[PDB]
Amino acid sequence: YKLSGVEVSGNLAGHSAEIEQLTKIEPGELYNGTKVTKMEDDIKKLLGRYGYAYPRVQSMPEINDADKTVKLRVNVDAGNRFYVRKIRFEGNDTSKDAVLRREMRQMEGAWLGSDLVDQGKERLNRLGFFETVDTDTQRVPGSPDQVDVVYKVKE
Repeated sequence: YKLSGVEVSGNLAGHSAEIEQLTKIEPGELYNGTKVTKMEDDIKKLLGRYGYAYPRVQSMPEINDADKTVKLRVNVDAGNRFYVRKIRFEGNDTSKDAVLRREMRQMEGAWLGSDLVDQGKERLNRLGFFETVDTDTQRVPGSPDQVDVVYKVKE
């Protein structure tokens, strides 16, 4: 099966132009399910950079029996945009909060940027103080548009 095209629809939160480029297909490209999954993940990652922490993406192939071609229908729902209430470090028993906090690129009170959160993780990992560093972007009970960013570390 060949790909005839990719049609994106839904709530793209103003990022249609970038998303269209992420779903660009080459002339004569064949349908491949794992390429579809990668594309969906690329879209979710992009939306995360802008504070859409829980986007939904669903793809649906439309098969053309006569031409043996597939048209890919991609539905995107960016969902809610979240800002950060607190950045929390859990597991730092020896390393003082201030040492971890100066490595942060995400600001408290600002829109979530999943890339900023990831940069903080990489910076903490680079220090060599921790065996493991994981991040959890958690919803805040009672506050619909807030997340906490929790860095879970093991010393």
